[PDB]
Amino acid sequence: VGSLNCIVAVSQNMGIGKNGDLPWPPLRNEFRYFQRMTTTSSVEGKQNLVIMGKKTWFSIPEKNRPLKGRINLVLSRELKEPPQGAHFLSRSLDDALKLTEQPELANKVDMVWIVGGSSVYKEAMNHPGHLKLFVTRIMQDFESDTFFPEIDLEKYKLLPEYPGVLSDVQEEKGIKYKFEVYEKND
Ligand SMILES: NC(=O)C1=CN([C@@H]2O[C@H](COP(=O)(O)OP(=O)(O)OC[C@H]3O[C@@H](n4cnc5c(N)ncnc54)[C@H](OP(=O)(O)O)[C@@H]3O)[C@@H](O)[C@H]2O)C=CC1
Ligand SMILES: CCc1nc(N)nc(N)c1C#C[C@H](C)c1cc(OC)cc(-c2ccncc2)c1
Ligand SMILES: [Ca+2]
Repeated sequence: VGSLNCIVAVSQNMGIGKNGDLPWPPLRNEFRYFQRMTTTSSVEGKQNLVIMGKKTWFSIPEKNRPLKGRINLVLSRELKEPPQGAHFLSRSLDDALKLTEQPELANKVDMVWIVGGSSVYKEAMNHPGHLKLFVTRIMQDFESDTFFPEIDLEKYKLLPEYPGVLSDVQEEKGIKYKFEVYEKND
């Protein structure tokens, strides 16, 4: 794996979660974006890998687990085998990326997507090499108990536009948001 992607939706006060759910009402098109970005593989015959923390896994409604059309990997130091329905388990991001090299996953994975939560994003954003952060800026405050680590502009650059990503402010259910893409190469 020579490139990692992170994807997150974040409120103005840097919130990403509240009581094991999202802080804001469901945003259908924001969800469809998440689905499109994480599911779309550029290699026929391969799937993308999604990597997520334990609480994130349990935040997904059981009926939608594992995330369809993607290989689901859960991070946990405490678990001894993957949660029911997950495909893989690793104790660290490093271990997760190494597992993609092993015989089972050899030539089955295209892109790697980190999909939360806070400590997974923190480790991923500091992983060496090319990294893209797809950040949906929800343009108002929501009461939260889980937050997105601040983006180090010494390492990351905000890309002014990006192919496949809408640039204008979006609105669903009275809530304005915009899609941002950040990138570091080293
Ligand atoms: N707005 C958004 O884009 C998204 C929102 N969310 C929301 O965020 C909340 C969940 O996120 P959060 O509370 O941060 O929890 P996490 O999903 O990160 O789960 C935390 C647990 O995951 C394991 N873990 C986390 N980081 C690592 C790591 N770097 N290496 C190994 N194991 C790790 C640990 O499990 P253990 O203790 O077993 O070792 C830890 O206790 C929910 O409310 C969810 O709905 C989640 C994703 C996206
Ligand atoms: C769009 C949400 C979202 N948007 C963006 N821009 N990045 C993300 N990382 C996520 C996210 C997320 C986590 C994995 C999540 C939390 C959740 O909390 C309820 C429900 C789902 C989910 C329910 C139903 N079907 C598929 C996924 C996913
Ligand atoms: Ca990439």
